[PDB]
Amino acid sequence: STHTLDLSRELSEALGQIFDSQRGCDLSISVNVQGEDALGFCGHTVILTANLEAQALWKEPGSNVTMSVDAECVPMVRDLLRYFYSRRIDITLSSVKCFHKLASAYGARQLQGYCASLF
Amino acid sequence: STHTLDLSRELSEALGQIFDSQRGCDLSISVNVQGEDALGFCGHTVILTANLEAQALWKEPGSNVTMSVDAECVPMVRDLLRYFYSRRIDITLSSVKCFHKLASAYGARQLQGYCASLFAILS
Ligand SMILES: [Zn+2]
Ligand SMILES: [Zn+2]
Ligand SMILES: [Zn+2]
Repeated sequence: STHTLDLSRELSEALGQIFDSQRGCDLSISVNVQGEDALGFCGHTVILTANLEAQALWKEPGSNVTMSVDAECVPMVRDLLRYFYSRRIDITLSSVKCFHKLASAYGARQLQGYCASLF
Repeated sequence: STHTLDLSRELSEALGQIFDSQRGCDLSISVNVQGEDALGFCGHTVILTANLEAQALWKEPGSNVTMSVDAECVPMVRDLLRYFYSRRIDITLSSVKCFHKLASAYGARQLQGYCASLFAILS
């Protein structure tokens, strides 16, 4: 009797693209690299607070957060933050070390255990 | 050699629960029945503007929108709005006509096509 229309497969890229746009943000994320603010991004608290992986970024709208990362892991930060939206992430043997360090530091427990397996 | 961690199966209910909570809204939706404001909901423009199905609700934060619906279709409005978040919707023979009317009037084109096809299957 019940029929379901299911277009939820579109959600991962719809949310990923919200991050990519950097429009309508309500959270500022500064990326500290050995004492200096090397990178910046903005976030959407409505999306981030719905995700247990992004608990380090659970703040009220209008807030500012500071992340600290090592120079070698800078090219992986954008991918980590997009993963908090899309809930999808591509990991290689050359990036596993950095994603394990980032996930441990920010308590993204699903990603942390996934990288640990690949070590 | 690439390995993909994919937890996107959680997205539908994570977004559905944002609508259910009615917290952190930036859009007011009034449902008008026969000239009177019968019921109300609040929305999240960050989620709605990312969805082509939710076109009729593409507004700037702080806006107020009014939806006119027939009295018989009032029990279906919550499910239509939740569908704009979750991208999942349950349709029965007793609800198909109301979802087809709502989808047509508000331009939810994927749902409109689905109701039209489902009706041919059920009857
Ligand atoms: Zn069937
Ligand atoms: Zn693998
Ligand atoms: Zn039809």
